[PDB]
Amino acid sequence: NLYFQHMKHGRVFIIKSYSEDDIHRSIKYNIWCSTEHGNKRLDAAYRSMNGKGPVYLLFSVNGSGHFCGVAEMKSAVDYNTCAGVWSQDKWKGRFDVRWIFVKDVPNSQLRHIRLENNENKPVTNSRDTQEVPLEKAKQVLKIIASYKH
Ligand SMILES: CNc1ncnc2c1ncn2C1CC1
Ligand SMILES: [Cl-]
Ligand SMILES: [Cl-]
Repeated sequence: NLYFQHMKHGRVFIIKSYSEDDIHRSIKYNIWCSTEHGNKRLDAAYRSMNGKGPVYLLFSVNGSGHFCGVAEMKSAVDYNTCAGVWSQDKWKGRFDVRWIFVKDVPNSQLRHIRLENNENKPVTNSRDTQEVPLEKAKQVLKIIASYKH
């Protein structure tokens, strides 16, 4: 499997959700919204990528012990949208996503991948919109895709 070799235009972020309901809504309607500073990071990455490669999102519910799937950013952030569509009313705005994997991957499968841009911490100890260096992101995606147990 060498699909990901020679991929240079791609950026990958961790998405954390306190709410399982928000995960289910995102899957159903292919939309997401982050914090203000999270939206700004994702919007900048999406817009500067300019359709040259994907912005992937690695989703995990806080405290759950596993990742729950992978989606791709499919639009810029619209900051002025209906309020209160998520579990909490904190989030302002909306962007499109396309879910790629919906599958539980235990943190045990991924905790040995460490992020040089986050103090060598395990990728499983990231906060919302932590960016993942491309070479580590490829390793995470291969583990998520190949997981079956
Ligand atoms: C609809 N978006 C969201 N829903 C629930 N929690 C969120 C979130 N975006 C960031 N967080 C927290 C850091 C976990
Ligand atoms: Cl809306
Ligand atoms: Cl977080």
